Amino acid sequence: SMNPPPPETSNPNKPKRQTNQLQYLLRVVLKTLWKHQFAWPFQQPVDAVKLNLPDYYKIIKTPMDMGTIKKRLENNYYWNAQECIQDFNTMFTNCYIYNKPGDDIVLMAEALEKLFLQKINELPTEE
Ligand SMILES: COc1ccc(S(=O)(=O)N2CCCCC2)cc1NC(=O)c1[nH]c(C)c2c1CCCCC2=O
Repeated sequence: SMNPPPPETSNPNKPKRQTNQLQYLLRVVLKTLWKHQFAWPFQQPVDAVKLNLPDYYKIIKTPMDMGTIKKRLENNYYWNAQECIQDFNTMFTNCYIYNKPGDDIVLMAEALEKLFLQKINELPTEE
């Protein structure tokens, strides 16, 4: 019935780098989704205690949210752009696992995912 700890946003043992693709993911992809009309349900981990959703973390074992992704990018947690893209896709996948067609949260996820795909399809080349 408790929330899990949020996903780690730094691993002090991992090497760190900046790349044009990671810059794109933070400054173009995440930033565009973050200011979207439908961003607010996805800006932080699902708080299953405050929202009284005790089955959420019984169903969702790989939680992910844009707040975690944003912190991961700002902390240089990701070495490969693919790692971050996987996290965005996990976030959307979780929403479709837990919810149903026609749900408000699903219509919001679909709109955000459409925008995510438009931006990720312009990911710059590997410098
Ligand atoms: C009724 O839902 C809410 C009511 C109020 C607020 S809040 O922004 O006022 N605030 C959030 C931070 C803590 C204080 C309250 C947010 C929500 N929900 C969500 O954020 C959310 N986000 C997701 C991904 C999902 C959900 C819930 C629907 C099913 C599971 C799911 O998939």
